[PDB]
Amino acid sequence: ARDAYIAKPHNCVYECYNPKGSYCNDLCTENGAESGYCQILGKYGNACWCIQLPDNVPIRIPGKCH
Repeated sequence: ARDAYIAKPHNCVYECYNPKGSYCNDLCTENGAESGYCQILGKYGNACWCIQLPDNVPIRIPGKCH
């Protein structure tokens, strides 16, 4: 596993509104992630960051979203 932005339906980033909370963290673990946090230094703005995410879960890629 590794750390990165969690992908969503479809191929979209998970924008976090509560950076000072466990918003992204909880959502991250929801996909089998160990942890997560709101990332501000994102090329696409605020993206949900996940720590120790399994290669089984999709990540934010340079593609078009739904």
